[PDB]
Amino acid sequence: SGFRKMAFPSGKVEGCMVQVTCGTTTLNGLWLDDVVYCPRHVICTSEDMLNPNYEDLLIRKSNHNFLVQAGNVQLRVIGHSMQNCVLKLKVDTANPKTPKYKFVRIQPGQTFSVLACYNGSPSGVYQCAMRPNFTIKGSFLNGSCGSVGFNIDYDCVSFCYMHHMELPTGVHAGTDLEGNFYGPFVDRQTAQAAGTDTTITVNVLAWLYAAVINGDRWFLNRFTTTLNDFNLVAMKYNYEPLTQDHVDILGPLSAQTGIAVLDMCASLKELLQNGMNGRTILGSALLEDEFTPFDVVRQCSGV
Amino acid sequence: SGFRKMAFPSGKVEGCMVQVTCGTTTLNGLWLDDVVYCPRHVICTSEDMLNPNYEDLLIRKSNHNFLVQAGNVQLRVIGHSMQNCVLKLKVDTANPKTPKYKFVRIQPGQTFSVLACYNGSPSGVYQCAMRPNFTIKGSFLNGSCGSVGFNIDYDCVSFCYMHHMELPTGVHAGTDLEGNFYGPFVDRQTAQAAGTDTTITVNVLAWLYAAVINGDRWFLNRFTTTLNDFNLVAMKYNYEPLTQDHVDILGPLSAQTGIAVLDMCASLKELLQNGMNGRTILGSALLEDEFTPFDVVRQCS
Ligand SMILES: Cc1ccccc1COc1cc(Cl)cc(-c2cc(-c3c[nH]c(=O)[nH]c3=O)cn(-c3cccnc3)c2=O)c1
Ligand SMILES: Cc1ccccc1COc1cc(Cl)cc(-c2cc(-c3c[nH]c(=O)[nH]c3=O)cn(-c3cccnc3)c2=O)c1
Repeated sequence: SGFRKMAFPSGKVEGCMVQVTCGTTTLNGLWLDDVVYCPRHVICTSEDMLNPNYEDLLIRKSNHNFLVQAGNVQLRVIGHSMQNCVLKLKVDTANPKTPKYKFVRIQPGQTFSVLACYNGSPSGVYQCAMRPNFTIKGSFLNGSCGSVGFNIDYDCVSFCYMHHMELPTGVHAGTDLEGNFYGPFVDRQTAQAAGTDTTITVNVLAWLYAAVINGDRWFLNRFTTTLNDFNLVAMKYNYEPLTQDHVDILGPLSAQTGIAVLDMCASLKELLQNGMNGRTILGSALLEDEFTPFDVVRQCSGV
Repeated sequence: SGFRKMAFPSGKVEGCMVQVTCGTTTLNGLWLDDVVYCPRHVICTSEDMLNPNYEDLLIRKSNHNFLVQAGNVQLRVIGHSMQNCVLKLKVDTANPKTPKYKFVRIQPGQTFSVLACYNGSPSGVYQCAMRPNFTIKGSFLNGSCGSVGFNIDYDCVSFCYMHHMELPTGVHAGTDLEGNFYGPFVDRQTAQAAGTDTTITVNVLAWLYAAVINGDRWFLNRFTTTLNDFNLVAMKYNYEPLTQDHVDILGPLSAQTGIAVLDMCASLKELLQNGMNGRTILGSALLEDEFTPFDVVRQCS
């Protein structure tokens, strides 16, 4: 029993974190085989930041402009190139701790684990969702750039996020590991705002199932609804639309539970229209939207 | 900026997790140097749970009755002893991944990370606190016994919790790594009510300081309070008493923010009285009590 915001075990990623310094800029790199990946803004000075020409900034640098430290040892940089917003530094020695891995780009509403790092050294791990507005509500300080987010499947690390910047509102923006930004953001110090965020409906449903699985079921009711009817309510409360795909995804949770997805939508509809106020769910006074259906299955099944 | 329930990176502990089986009973062990630590109730059958005599059950076992599996490898048990409610299995190979470590017994209100495991393999990691009633509010299923809680201030792992059992209320009980239970509990399937679960007041204060550090002050007010008057009020909400030790401990956060500890106590008294009125603090609609003063300074600056 119990339900907590749970991160993947981070051991396989901790072995890949290094420090990357170019001039006076220092941040984290991800060392896999003989390449270190990090944000391309490492090659910026404070003033470059305001309007960088990354082509020209990198044309001016050579391999010896980059210091890469794996804890105590120095990795000799023997090559460099940019892929989109990520710098790739070829080093002279392959990481003996490289895990089975692949680079994957996630959709908004998917969750992942963040290994927050400073000076190449892991300092904490926590669980995040890619918001519908493509930001993530992380916990990052200066020096955290290059920290990565990931999921684990069996024995394969799927890297999905690299940290690049904090927006003025205090939320965070980054890329996949091929350097493609999530969201309409640019790696430049210039005014930019995320769109208005929404609530990840399918994840709220998942968490309500987690509540039922844990014996918390005061919010169930005799009613059902239609996808079409529910989405009228959802749109009005800034909830993401619920799709037939979402219904299917929730299948195994409805099985594991005995509550049909459109039945649970009827409970969520009432929670939106009337609140809960008096009561809590799974120890929360808010409707939690950073657990996916699979998150719930894996935590409640012991995967 | 931002503020999350952050756990320590679990790699150093993952490399210590093994599976221990005795008869039909299987759980996790912690493999440090040439010893595997696990809950002694691994030697119980379903029929032994109501009134186990562990000394009698253990004397009937030989080393080869304990099957220890590290990944794909079977570790050979060459000896065994019982220390309080933990079993120590000596094995013939020391763990090459053993981190720098120590055992520490923690106090109520302290936080730690949990690496939840099944069959010696990690499921996930999350952050917990030792409740005032000496339970923890974990996320644990059958087979999770032997999972451990830890901190890693610097590069040394401090093991502070081993998971033993789930109470009928759905909260969890276990031991330090010397096998002494936290709280009055016993590794036996008998009734054992946990005390009232009160709120960790000093942690709630640290967390309000976290909110100020991160730029939010809406909940402060113009009042102060005596410590005595604060405690008289707060205990009516089942908040733990705040001691002068807690007040001293909050000194550093008080200094960074410019908010006297008893002025933040006044704000807390008013939050209990008023609730949030539709607002949130650090993304929560409830007052959060599983961040310590030490956690806040670690995460915020
Ligand atoms: C987006 C926006 C809009 C208006 C005004 C300002 C902005 C912000 O604009 C940028 C652009 C870029 Cl390209 C990078 C950054 C950035 C750099 C650094 C950094 C620099 N120098 C080091 O040596 N190490 C480092 O980590 C760190 N953080 C950071 C800080 C805290 C949490 N999370 C991340 C950055 O956000 C910021
Ligand atoms: C305390 C109390 C009071 C009144 C009624 C019941 C109770 C509970 O009484 C005990 C006593 C003991 Cl000594 C152990 C357990 C227990 C065993 C097992 C277990 C067994 N058999 C395996 O093969 N592997 C295993 O992990 C697993 N869980 C467990 C289950 C879920 C989460 N967390 C832990 C136990 O709580 C239970």
